[PDB]
Amino acid sequence: SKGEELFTGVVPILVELDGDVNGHKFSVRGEGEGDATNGKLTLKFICTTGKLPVPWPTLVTTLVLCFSRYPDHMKRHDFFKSAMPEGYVQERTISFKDDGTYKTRAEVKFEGDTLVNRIELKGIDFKEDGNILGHKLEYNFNSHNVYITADKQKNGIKSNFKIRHNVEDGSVQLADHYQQNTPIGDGPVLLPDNHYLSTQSKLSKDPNEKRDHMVLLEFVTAAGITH
Repeated sequence: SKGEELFTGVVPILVELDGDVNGHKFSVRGEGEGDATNGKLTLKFICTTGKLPVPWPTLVTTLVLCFSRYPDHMKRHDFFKSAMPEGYVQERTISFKDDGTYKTRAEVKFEGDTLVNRIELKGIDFKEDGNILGHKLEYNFNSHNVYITADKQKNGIKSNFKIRHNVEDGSVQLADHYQQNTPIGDGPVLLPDNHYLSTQSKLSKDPNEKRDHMVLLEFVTAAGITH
């Protein structure tokens, strides 16, 4: 694909989220860089409206899978890069078991030389005592495989998966993701055979930063295709 050539090296990233959870309005802004050659992603996020009303880990999936390393033999199954530079829409429903639901719509696309992920998030039916509004989740993010399938009808891809968030008390908060991606342009895109992305993520803090923030290191690498 032509989009793919855009990802030949380190690409600078902008992320912008406008959120509303149970009425609590907040905004997140993130900056950094991605490298699809090595499947590597480094981002620093700041809650620009003050304290974040939800826990940072819950926003990880929402806050650029075009930066997944697709191995050479899988290059033809890389929807995400193929939709660039005009980009793609990534919509999700995230149901937190026994708790509220995020609904998200994002556009991931190049603006100038910068890959931008611009997100609207609405959160509803959250329990004030729950693990989310109650900030009961550990500051981390498990390794995880997410399965990608083609959606020929929508000319894109879809994915269902469960994210397991560790709770303080040693239990697990499940977050059921239903995901759909569709091209923003009307050019041709790569529709993949079934495969999955292998994710590892490291959450940390900038010791110099006073604002409520997350430093995120991510590796994502496609797999599951025979040869």
